[PDB]
Amino acid sequence: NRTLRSITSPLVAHRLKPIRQKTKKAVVSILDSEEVCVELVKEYASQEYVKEVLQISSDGNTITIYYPNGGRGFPLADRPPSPTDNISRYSFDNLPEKYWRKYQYASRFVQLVRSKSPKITYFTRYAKCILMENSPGADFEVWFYDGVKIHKTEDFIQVIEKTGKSYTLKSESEVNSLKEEIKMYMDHANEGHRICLALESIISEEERKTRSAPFFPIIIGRKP
Amino acid sequence: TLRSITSPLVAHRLKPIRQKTKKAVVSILDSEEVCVELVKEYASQEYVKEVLQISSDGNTITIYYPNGGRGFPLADRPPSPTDNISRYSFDNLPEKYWRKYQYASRFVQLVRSKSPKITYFTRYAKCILMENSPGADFEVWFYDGVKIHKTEDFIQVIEKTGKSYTLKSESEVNSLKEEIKMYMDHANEGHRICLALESIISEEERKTRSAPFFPIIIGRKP
Repeated sequence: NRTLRSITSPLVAHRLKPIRQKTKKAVVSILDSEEVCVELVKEYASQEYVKEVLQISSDGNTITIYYPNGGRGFPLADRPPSPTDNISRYSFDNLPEKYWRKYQYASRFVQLVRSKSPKITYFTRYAKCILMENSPGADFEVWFYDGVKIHKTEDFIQVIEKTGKSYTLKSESEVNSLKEEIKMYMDHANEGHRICLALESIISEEERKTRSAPFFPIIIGRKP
Repeated sequence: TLRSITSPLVAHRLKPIRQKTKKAVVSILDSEEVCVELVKEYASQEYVKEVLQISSDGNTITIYYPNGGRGFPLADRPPSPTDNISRYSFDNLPEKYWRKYQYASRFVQLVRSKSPKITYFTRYAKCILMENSPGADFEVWFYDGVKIHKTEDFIQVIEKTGKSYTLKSESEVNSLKEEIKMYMDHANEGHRICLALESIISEEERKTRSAPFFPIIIGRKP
């Protein structure tokens, strides 16, 4: 009784800008509509062809599957070809098992994009703070005006000094063992993170009550 | 006693700027202080006889006469404070300087009225709430070419053609073409949203003494 949820949640492409990533086996697109397409590609004599398409909704719950050109395929393009009347469609929890891995190409890619997609940008006296869209436990980058950079993940905290010297902090035991000057930077970043999380929370609540256009992303303040 | 005429100006979050008037030369510094340079014309050149320097909250005023009242000449930055320094609270300020404080006070209001505090992108328009609270101005730049401008007195409308008109009453707005009321309704919808947000962010800013939460840009142009 292994399920698709076991492996992944439904992807979430809201507020993400269009982007197209080409690998050897698959091409993955976030469209202008915020739908996510996986084009599966075969090479026939120095030319890429699209033989299968998965068209996933922006909330990841609906998967439409089709085979361009009645299974013969079309040459690869900038955009994925459109469905005809010949389609199969599934809900997330009804998607057959053979499509699971191909859904993951999309999930994994959407998580990557989110993790580099600014949700809240917050200019301080010393830093530019960015909370990314890949919640929960979203990434947080802090670009100090003097050149220092701190990047928080749910796995580690990377620090890059002005030199370009860099190291990872995998622990909380590690955090405190630093050189005081670096602990100041780290403190400012934690301050910035708290503020961005509070504002995310309150603005999100207002968004939910308000029938209107998105309140994200936001840019708060300006650079000195 | 000066409280009788105007309020202390407020230059928080405003960007630096320098304007020559007929009266003086008014400047918002990088420090967010505000300098009034009063300039006479001896020879045919410009000389600064007096300088008023007001803090960003408008409550502290520093006055100094460069060169004893002889006057250092006009530059692009204002002259450093000399020996002859006076400093006052807003409420302690001698009447001699009131009209000169109003020069600064009105300039800052003008600048505030044109300074975005909240920018918010909707499906149809770019809405901006301005910094001149209370009752800040609110401009709506619809993507199709219409513009609406909500002062606390009046509401200016500008059609795609450029046809402009002003509305000062509930009776005037009601007798508007149907398409224009649609625009007006979007504008008012956006106003409320910006006002609600302003309140919640402002609330949270008080609870978190930190770098300013304004200006803010919300969403993107589609």
